Amino acid sequence: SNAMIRQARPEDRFDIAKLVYMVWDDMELELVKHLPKDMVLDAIEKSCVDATYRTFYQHILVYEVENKVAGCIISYSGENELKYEKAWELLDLPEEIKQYGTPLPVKEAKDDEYYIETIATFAAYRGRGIATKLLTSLLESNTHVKWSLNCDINNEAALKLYKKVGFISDGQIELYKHMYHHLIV
Repeated sequence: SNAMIRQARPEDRFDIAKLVYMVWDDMELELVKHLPKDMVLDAIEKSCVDATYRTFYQHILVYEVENKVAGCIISYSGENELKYEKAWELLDLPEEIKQYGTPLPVKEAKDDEYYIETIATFAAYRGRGIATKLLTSLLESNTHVKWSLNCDINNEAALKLYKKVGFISDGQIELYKHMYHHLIV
């Protein structure tokens, strides 16, 4: 089969959930630290199709390799960020996860930005330029907007990648006890 960059579909949600889960685990989100993976995955999966959460499939482009989701990129308007986040409450979730509130309450972006929240690749597909390709193709989809993202200050390889496609520094932001470079293009 051909490799391809395309809009996510509902059936991609199970692979997307693993990717998002890995990112949230890195971030040490309390709910990930203290809740069963089974339950958190089910929740993220539902977040992709059942309501317009941050991770709605309509906000996601995937890189499909050999009929499998190799990676994904997640983006949406900064002005609707907190509205997307609140939609977590419309999911069909066990009470044990609902007690944690929504997973990402902090406003990561700014109202005049199209925020790229997540760029993620499965370990087995790393070293193939998948993140670069997803990013480049997403930026080309709308050259009438200001795109933004938040880069872990300890991740220089990402920062170089971002500066190479034309992002510039626009301050630093603290999110869940880690510091990030806020970048715009």
